Amino acid sequence: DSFQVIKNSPLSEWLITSQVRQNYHQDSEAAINRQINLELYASYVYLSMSYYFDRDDVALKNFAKYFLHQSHEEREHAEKLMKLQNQRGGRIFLQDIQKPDCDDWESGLNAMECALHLEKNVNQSLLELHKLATDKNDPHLCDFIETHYLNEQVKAIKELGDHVTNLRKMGAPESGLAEYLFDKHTLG
Amino acid sequence: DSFQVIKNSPLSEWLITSQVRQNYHQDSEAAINRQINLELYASYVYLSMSYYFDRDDVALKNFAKYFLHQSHEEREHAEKLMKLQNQRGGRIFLQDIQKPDCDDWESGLNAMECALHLEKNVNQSLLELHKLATDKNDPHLCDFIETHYLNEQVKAIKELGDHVTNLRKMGAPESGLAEYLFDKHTLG
Amino acid sequence: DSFQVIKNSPLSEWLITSQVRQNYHQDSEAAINRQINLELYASYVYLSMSYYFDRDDVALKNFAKYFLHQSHEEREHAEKLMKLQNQRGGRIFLQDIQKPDCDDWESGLNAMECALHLEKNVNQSLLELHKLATDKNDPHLCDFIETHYLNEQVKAIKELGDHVTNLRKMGAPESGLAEYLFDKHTLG
Amino acid sequence: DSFQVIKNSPLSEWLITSQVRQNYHQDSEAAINRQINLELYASYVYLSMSYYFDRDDVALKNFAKYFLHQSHEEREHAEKLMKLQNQRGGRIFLQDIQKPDCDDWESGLNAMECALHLEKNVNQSLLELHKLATDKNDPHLCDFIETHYLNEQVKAIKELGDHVTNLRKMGAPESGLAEYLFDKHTLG
Amino acid sequence: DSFQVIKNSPLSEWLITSQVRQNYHQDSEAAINRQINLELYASYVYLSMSYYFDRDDVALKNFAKYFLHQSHEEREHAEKLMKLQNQRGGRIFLQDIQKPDCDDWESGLNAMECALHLEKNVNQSLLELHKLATDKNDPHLCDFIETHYLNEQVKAIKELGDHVTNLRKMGAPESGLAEYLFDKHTLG
Amino acid sequence: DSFQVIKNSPLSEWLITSQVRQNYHQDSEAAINRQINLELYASYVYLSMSYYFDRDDVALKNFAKYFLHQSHEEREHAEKLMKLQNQRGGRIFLQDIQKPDCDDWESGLNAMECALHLEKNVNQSLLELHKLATDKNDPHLCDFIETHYLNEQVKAIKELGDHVTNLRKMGAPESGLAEYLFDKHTLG
Repeated sequence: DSFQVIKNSPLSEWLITSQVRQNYHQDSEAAINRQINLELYASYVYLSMSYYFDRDDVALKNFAKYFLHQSHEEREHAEKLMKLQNQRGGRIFLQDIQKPDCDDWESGLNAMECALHLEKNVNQSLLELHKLATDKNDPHLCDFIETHYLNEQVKAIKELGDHVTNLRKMGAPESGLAEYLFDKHTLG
Repeated sequence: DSFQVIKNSPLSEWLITSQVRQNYHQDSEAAINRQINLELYASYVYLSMSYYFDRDDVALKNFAKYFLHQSHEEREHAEKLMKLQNQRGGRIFLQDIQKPDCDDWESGLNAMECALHLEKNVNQSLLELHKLATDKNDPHLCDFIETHYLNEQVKAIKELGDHVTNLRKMGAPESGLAEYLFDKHTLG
Repeated sequence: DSFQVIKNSPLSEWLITSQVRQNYHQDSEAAINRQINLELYASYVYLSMSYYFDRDDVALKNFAKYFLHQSHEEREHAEKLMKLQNQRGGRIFLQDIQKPDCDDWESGLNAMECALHLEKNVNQSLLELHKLATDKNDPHLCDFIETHYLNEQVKAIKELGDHVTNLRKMGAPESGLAEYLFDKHTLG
Repeated sequence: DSFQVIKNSPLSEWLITSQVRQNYHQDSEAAINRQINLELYASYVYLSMSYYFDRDDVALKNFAKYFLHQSHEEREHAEKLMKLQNQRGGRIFLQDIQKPDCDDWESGLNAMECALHLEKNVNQSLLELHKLATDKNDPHLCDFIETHYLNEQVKAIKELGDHVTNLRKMGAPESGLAEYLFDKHTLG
Repeated sequence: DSFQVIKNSPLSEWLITSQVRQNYHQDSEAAINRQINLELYASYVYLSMSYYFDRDDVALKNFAKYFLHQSHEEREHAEKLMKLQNQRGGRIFLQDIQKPDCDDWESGLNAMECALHLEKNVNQSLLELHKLATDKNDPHLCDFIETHYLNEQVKAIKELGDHVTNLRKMGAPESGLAEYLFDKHTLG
Repeated sequence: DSFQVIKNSPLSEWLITSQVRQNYHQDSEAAINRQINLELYASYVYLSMSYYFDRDDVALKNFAKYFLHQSHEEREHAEKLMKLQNQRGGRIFLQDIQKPDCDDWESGLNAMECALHLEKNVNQSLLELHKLATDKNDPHLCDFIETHYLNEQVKAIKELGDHVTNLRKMGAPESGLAEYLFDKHTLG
């Protein structure tokens, strides 16, 4: 996975005195830059899935609309992290954004399962960022993470699990009637 | 097909100095008259399909309403072409309108496939009209065609393809439940 | 006249058990199909006259608008007859629509006189349909004809007669001022 | 005609590096300057006709108002061309504006015929500008011409033709009653 | 200057019995025609300055808007003079409109100074027209001039003088900051 | 430049029968995929500039807001191209998005100049796409490009040129007062 390769890169590759800087360690600055890159990658993956469901031989409108909304949300998350980096007096360092691993998604159920996997990966990354913050005695960063990311990740994971369960019980992926009716009643 | 017979008729059979005529070749006048005839034929075919779905042993209301709307649109297209012919100083020449080739359509899926075929034929005819216009150095006619016909044809073809795909995946034409639910949720 | 040729065709050429059919004779079914063809022919003639008055060397706007409205009305009549055919359990059979006999109409007065002639022909056809219905003891069809066609035909004929009289007394067709004044004050 | 003398002047007499210039040939710049001069000439001619119909021994108010409106429109066209010249990075070069060829117009019909002639001349000039633009592979200029000038020229020519036809059929120029009544109904 | 050449041309070159003419001398008619030509020339000069300030390497929006408004006002003045010529029973005689003397204006201050010069020239011309009117005992013409032109000229000259003074005291033309801020605060 | 490397890559690296495909050549499909990649790159560059002007030792709010708006517009352009690719029956192929070449922008004037350069590069790419479309006789694609991209590029280039000119005349980049006042009055 590209996600793993990005996440396990050393901190020394994510760095380029400010009058506002106070109690802000270099390791935290590098970790914030890495997290920015991960958020942009997630946005790109969601965009790819959305326009997959727009093809003339797939044709499920509400799936595409749902995934496009997810993409816009991921981009907002990245911009918020950049704002924090500027607030505490660090410097932003950017990198290339990788193409998504999958090119064809093959059904609604398969795409939902891939999305669940991606969300759990993002959650694990945020938990490691939090433990790094507690190791350096930085309560402002800890409070920022707790108040803006953790409960949202938990709710998103629960929603995706519910969707997967309902699609499995209805008889997908063999039954196209199931995916048609799920597109109409749950996502519409 | 009657469409092919009409479209491959020579230009000399579609002709009957105006104070407004300027840079308007005889071949273009004849081709416009032929295109008028084709649009009226398409309107007649759509009317036939619409009232097929109104029979007591078929009974799908939203299919009939959809096809009636298509018929009215084709007639509007023909009237716009007649207005252009009068604007540039040519003379309108009319011919008989042929009866449609099919008398029974047998299901919603089959009618959708026939409609897709007819739309692609109309698009091919318009492309030949455009290349004729460019061969004679007539930019006004080229701009008229580009701005009023091409993107509409592309969108109509895409919509019909989506409809055919959804009807196939649900299990039509053997499953009447599929066509009932498609009539309710997509066309209703 | 094409109208006469269409109207005097035998009933055997206008035919292709329904769960709803009751007291509905085959001769009536064939006669309804023939009447549908006649209504479509009348619509086509009115369209031709309308766009004749749009030419740059004629240029009478209100004449053209009047005739276009008549064309739309004739098409509505045809669709109502098709609906009745489906209501009583018959089957619709379509034929070619003939081109109009006249290509140039030469003045407003001449077009009004041709329209009066066409309306009287349609009225005669409807009267024969009514007597056919009474010969077979079908009161529903008789009531349909009486309530939807006869008084409308009478009012249309009276209006056209009034128009012809006024155009003659003003000095048409030699006086263009007359036709100009009729276009402004009566049809505008 | 002064129009012909202006239009057939060589491009070398219509020219005087910008940070915004891109894909903009010198020949096109000169042709735009020439077209500006032509538009201003047309405005001046319309002004002359308008105040001719204001004289005490002619006295047709609505003719004068109509021609004054045409004059204002021509001036707006010229200002739009000057704006385009500044947008693409060329330089404006101005010349003298010639007096109109006619000093007395003698009737409403004669003035309408002269106006039709002038509009057809302007249309021919715009068509030559378009072919020049296509010879140099400049799509922005082509789109500008198509979207702002061609259909307007066509509609104006059609309207003037209709006016001339109606004035001829009523008995002008010998009948003053005809011109009096035309002023009140059509132009008013 | 072209203005001087136009203004010093003899009256015999500005002439081509009306039922309304009374107490209206030929010299006054010719002088009115000459004044019409001068007003149109002033309109053309203002148009040139306006589109000079629209260039991409000058870029001062409010200067351009101000000068365009002046151009429209000059054209209104000319139309009012033509109306008077028709009211008193004279005949309008038109001539060529000369191109402006300056092609590049080089700054806001220089353009303001040129405009002040032009307005004083127009005022001198109007004063000579008034003395001509008093020499022939024509009180209506005198009252027309006094009530529609003199106070407007005085106010315009005062405004332009104020603008020039403010631009000089701020440090123009060497300081671009001065012209930027004057564009924002005084003309905006 | 990364832009040049992306734009000069061969068409064979940008490709992976549809029921809707008609008159759509493989070369055009590959060129559309390449253009999508270029639009996403431009969005990323604008995002980088925007958050550069948010730093505590730069602190110009309206510059940052302006560049963020540009970034959102570029992303909308890319999504529109993806929609077209699906409409005509091709298949989307994605690639990595490159990091921007510049990491520090050093002033408002320098950033404006870099933006002007980038916009001219995008315009050149679109012109080559148009000539490719005309070489294959595809009028729908030509009309799409003309109606959605060319005039917008021209207006954007003109605006950026005006901004650069005004910043130079005020005395930037040495005068911080100039950039402060430009941030307040022009972008605010």
